[PDB]
Amino acid sequence: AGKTKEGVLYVGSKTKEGVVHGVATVAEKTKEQVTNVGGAVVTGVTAVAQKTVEGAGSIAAATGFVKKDQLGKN
Amino acid sequence: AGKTKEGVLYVGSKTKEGVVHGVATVAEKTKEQVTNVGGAVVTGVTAVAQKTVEGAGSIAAATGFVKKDQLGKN
Amino acid sequence: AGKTKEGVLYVGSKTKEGVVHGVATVAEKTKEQVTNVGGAVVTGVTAVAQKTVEGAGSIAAATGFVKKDQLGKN
Amino acid sequence: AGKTKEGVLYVGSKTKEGVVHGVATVAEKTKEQVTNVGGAVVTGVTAVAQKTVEGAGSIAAATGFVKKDQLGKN
Amino acid sequence: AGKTKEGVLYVGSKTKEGVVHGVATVAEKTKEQVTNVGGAVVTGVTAVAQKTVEGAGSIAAATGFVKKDQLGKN
Amino acid sequence: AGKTKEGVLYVGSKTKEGVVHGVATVAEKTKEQVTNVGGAVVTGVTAVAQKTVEGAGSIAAATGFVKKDQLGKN
Amino acid sequence: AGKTKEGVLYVGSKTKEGVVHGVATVAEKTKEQVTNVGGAVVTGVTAVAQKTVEGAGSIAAATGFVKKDQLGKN
Amino acid sequence: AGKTKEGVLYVGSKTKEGVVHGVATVAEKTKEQVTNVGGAVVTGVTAVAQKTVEGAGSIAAATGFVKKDQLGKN
Amino acid sequence: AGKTKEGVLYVGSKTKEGVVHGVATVAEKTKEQVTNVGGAVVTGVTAVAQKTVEGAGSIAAATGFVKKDQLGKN
Amino acid sequence: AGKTKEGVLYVGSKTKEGVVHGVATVAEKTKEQVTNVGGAVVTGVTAVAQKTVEGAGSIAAATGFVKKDQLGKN
Repeated sequence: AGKTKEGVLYVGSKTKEGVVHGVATVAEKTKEQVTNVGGAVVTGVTAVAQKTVEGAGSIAAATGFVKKDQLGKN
Repeated sequence: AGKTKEGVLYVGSKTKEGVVHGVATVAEKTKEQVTNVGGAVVTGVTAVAQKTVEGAGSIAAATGFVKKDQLGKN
Repeated sequence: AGKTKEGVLYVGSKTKEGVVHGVATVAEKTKEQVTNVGGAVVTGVTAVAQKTVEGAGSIAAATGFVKKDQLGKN
Repeated sequence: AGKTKEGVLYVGSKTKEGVVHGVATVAEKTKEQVTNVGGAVVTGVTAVAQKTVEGAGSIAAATGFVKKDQLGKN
Repeated sequence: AGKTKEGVLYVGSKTKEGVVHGVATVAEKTKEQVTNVGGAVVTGVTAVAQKTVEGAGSIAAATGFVKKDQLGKN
Repeated sequence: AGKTKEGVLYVGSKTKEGVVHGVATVAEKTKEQVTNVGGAVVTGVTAVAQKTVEGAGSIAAATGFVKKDQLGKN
Repeated sequence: AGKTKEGVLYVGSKTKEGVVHGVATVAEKTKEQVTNVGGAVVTGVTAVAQKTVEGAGSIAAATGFVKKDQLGKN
Repeated sequence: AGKTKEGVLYVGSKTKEGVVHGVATVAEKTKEQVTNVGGAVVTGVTAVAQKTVEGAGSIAAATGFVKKDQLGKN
Repeated sequence: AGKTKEGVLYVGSKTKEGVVHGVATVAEKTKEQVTNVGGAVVTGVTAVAQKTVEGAGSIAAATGFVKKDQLGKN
Repeated sequence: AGKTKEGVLYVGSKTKEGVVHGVATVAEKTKEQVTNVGGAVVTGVTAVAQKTVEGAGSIAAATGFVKKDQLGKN
């Protein structure tokens, strides 16, 4: 009854809607309702995962992130 | 009754809609309702996973991310 | 009753619609409803997975990502 | 009662529609409803998977991704 | 009661429509409803899978992806 | 009045005996004289030479050298 | 009046004997004279030479050297 | 009147014997004379040479040297 | 009247014997004379040479040297 | 009238014998004379040389040296 993780890199999100506008819900009229319920949003993220190494060992890594989305004249 | 992970790299998301506008739900009228329920959204993400190595070992990696989506005049 | 993963790289998402506008749901009228329910969306993502290696070992990798989608004058 | 994966690289998504506009659902009238339910969408993604190697070993890989979809004047 | 994979590379998606506009569903009138239910969409994705190798071993690979779909004046 | 080399791999040796036991040399008597004068002796040597390459490019090579000459009981 | 080298890998040695036991040399008697005059002796040596490369590029190489000459009972 | 080298890897030695037991040299009698005059002796030496590279680039190399010459019972 | 070197790796030695037991040299009798005059002796030496690189770049290398010559019972 | 070096790694030694037991040298009798005159002797030496790099850059290297020559019972 347990979990073991080593050098594991993962991204995610757990969420349960359950009822949500249910179970004896008249509702009738609803306007533009925008809610953020769970979800995994990651951008420009770097990570490094390594196991066990014996003897001489060296790790080298380089990353770069400049700008992403650009909106023109509207 | 457990899970073991080593040098594993994965991206995902778990979500349950369940009822959602159900179970005795009249609804009647609903406007543009936009909600984010679960989902995996990753962009410009780098990662490194390695196992066990014996003796001399070296790791080298390089990544670059500049701009992505561009919107013209609307 | 368990799972074992080593140097595994996968991307996905688990989601259950369940009822969703069901189970005693009149509905009647519904406007443009856009909701994000589960899904795997990954762009510009790099990863490296290796097993166990004995003796001298070296890993080299390079990736580049510049721009992607471009929208012209509308 | 378990699963074992080593150096496995796969992309996918699991989703269940279930009822969805069913089970005592009048519906009547429905507008342009667009929802994202499960699905695997990956673009510009690179990955490397290797097994166990004995003795001297070297891995070299290079990938490049510039632009993709372009929209002209509308 | 388990599955074993080694150096396996596959892309796919599992989804169940189930009822979907069924099971006591009047429907009556439905507008242009576009929903993404399951599916495998991968473009510009590269991967490498190798088994176990004894003695000296080297792996070299190179891929390139520039532009894809282009829309002219409409 | 010059030389140009690019990605050239060669092994050799330049030596001039000139006089050597000459030019007014009585000599008379000479014992087992063993001298090493110039010569190219290379064993277990590896090298890689490449020219100019445009676009994505990858190089992979592996060599091994274990034992060579063995002398039995004398 | 010059030399240009790029990514060139060569092994050699320059030596001039000139006179050596010459030019008014009686000598008379000479015992086992062993002298090392110039010469190229390289064993278990590895090297890598590459030119100019444009765009993504990766280099991978692996070499091993264990034992060489073995003398038995004399 | 000059020399230019770039990413060049070479091993050698320059030596001039000149007279050496010459030019009015009686000598008469000479015992086992052993002298080391110039020469290139390199064993278990590794080196890496690369030119100019544009864009993402990665270099990976691994070498090993254990034992070489072995003398048995004499 | 000059020399230019960039990322150049070489091993050697310059020596001039000149006269050496010459030029009005009776000598008469000489015992086992052993002198070290110039010469290049390098063992278990590693080096790395790289040129100019633009953009992301990574270098990885690993070397090992254990024991070499072994003398048995004499 | 000058020399320019950048990221250059070399090992050597300059020595001139000149006269040495010459120029009006009777000598007559000489015992086992052992003198060290110039020469390059390097063992277990590592070095790293790199040029100019623009943007993100990482360098990783690892070396090991244990024991070398072993003398048995004499």
